[PDB]
Amino acid sequence: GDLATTLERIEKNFVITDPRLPDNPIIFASDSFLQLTEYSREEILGRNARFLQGPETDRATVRKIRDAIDNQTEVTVQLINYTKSGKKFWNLFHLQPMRDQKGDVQYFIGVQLDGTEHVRGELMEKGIKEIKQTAEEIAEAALLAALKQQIKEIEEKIKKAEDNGDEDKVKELREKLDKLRKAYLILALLEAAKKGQIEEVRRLLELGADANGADGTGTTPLHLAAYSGHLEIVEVLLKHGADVDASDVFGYTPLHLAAYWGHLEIVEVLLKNGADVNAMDSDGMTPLHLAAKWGYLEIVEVLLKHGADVNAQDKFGKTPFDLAIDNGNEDIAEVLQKAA
Repeated sequence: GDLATTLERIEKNFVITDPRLPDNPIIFASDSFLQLTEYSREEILGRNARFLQGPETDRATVRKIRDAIDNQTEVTVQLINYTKSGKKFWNLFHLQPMRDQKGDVQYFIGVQLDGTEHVRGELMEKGIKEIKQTAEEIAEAALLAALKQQIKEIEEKIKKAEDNGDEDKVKELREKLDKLRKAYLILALLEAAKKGQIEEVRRLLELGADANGADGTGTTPLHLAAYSGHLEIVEVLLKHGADVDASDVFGYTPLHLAAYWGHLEIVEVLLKNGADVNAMDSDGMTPLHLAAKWGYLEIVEVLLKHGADVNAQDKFGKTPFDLAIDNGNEDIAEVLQKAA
């Protein structure tokens, strides 16, 4: 529906199927896939994908696919597949279920790697990372389309109630909505921020998106923007009052991520907005430990302007000076002496 709209922004080879409809038919096919298979939406959608198979198609592999589908697990296979015309091609394809149908499996995602020639080794292991991560992407898009869909429906159930003059049921839904909708803007913001979409971050924050919405891992929009080196987004997120010292699972504040990845300008913004210069991660690494270990001298110099404790230790007793020495960053060690 609206599903079928953003899915076209994803210019990669894949399909989606619904295991809840019988014989698990294709509900979406990408332009890459339709071009490659010499088919059209009309002649494949609502159809089970075994039409790809032929005599040369490895029957054991088909059963590995069957089994993964029935058991709701992922699976990565390479095998021979057939165009409309009967042209054989190598399909290196990843299958993964889309979960959270109330914490469940509602869809299967099948990402094929662009290629008709049998791939091998680390050429192949890269392509597997690619189509694995292409599928992560689609799960994200598909979830949002679903939450968008529920909000449409609840808004219509309000109207129905509003006209029945059912004020007690109008407030019982308006409270479900607000929950579901906050939840949406949180996911839309994390992804807007990942992709550095500065206008969509802006647009969202102004619909009252929670700038402190974490993913599962305590990863906030600020962590993503810091990781990716998106300055204008880091700045706007601080303007809408996002916690500059959000930790994740791992102990990482955005200042840790900016340090690891050498985003100097973003290190500066964070500090100027009151970042805990001396925040430790779960391994007692401070941002100074990280800039020193990985040889980001300018980031070391900026950290020290704003109070970095040069005597701070990690769970191995090492100071930032001790790690510059261990990584042969002689220049950085010399600065951590001139401030020791």
